[PDB]
Amino acid sequence: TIMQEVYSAFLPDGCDHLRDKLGDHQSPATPAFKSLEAFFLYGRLYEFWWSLSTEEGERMLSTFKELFSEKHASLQNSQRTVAEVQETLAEMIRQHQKSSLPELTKRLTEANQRMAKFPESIKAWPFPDVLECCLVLLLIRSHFPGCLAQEMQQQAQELLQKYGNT
Amino acid sequence: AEVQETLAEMIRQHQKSSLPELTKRLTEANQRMAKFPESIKAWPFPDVLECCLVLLLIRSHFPGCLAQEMQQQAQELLQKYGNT
Repeated sequence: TIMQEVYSAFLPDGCDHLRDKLGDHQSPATPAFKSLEAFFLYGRLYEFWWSLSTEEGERMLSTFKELFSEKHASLQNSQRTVAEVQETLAEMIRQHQKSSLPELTKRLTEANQRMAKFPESIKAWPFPDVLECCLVLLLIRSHFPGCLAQEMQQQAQELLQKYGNT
Repeated sequence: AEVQETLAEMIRQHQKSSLPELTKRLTEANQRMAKFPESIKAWPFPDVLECCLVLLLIRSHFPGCLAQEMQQQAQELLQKYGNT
């Protein structure tokens, strides 16, 4: 409600006004703007869920398709796995003080390689939680029987079942 | 030490009231200790497995370094002894 307030106050309309002038392949600072717009979309998505708990249907739901960013959820997945492995090793050191490794190292060597494969644009500029957004989209779709969200629901399902499975 | 604690707990449970492999473990551990010279036994040393764990933790913070063969040595030492 402060993330929402900033958008509602300093940019009441869409962010596309800031895209044509500079972000339309005019400056190398166009990726960061996307993140801002993405964050905006994220907030709007949550607002729609807050409305559910019809008028803004397929017309508005088609704007969130850019937010999924399959190439961007892998980064969050890798960071989460790396953080959980670091926590596991810290707990191992704590248990050694008070007193699975091969696959753990394979996971690390795949996650670090995947992170290195991404360019600096993805790593440097933030983004909202993609899997949480997919979960909220699925929750909203569950409240609309028979809509099926066309291929958007399929994309959300495959992104949610490919990365971050627990 | 863990086997001695296990036997002490067995005696306590007998007071208030796996052995073949335990004895095999003892007869291998005592033999391994006897095989070492007095230099290793008499003079202390920091916890090697904990040091390997800290090295792995530090390496996890550096992506792509791989520590060359040092990481491999730490991994094999950690997965060969003290596995739990």
